Amino acid sequence: SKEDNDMINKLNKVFKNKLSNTGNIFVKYSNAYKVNAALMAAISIHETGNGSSSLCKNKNNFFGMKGMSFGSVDEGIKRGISNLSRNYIHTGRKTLESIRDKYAPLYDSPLNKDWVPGVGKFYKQITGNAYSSNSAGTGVGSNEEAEKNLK
Repeated sequence: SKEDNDMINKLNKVFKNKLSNTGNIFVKYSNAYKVNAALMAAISIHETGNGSSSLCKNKNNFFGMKGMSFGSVDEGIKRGISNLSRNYIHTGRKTLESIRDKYAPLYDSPLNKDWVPGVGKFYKQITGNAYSSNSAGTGVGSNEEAEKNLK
């Protein structure tokens, strides 16, 4: 909780625009889904131009999840962390390279070569530290397992 409050403050220091003051949402769902809150925050910043994208503003889509929209900021951030936990980090995608290979494959789109550097830059801007894949988290297999962790 002192650990959580410090991570919440570090997130909210970097978050701008529609990401502002959402540090507590990132930390809440990163804990329940057993993943790195600063990594979740770094991917959101990259995908949204730090909460400035129309996709982020109009569709509460904080993770560049193509052609999706969400009913609230909470649920949009939550859905993005759930997807990254269940379908990436829990399946064993721990490195920025192995996450990118699935998340933003190199030749699908020219912006995709900016993903590993972009996410890396923001992760170091949040924590003071270069991202280590040992930090990724275990992730969880299901929303049901995440819900059990919240209780």
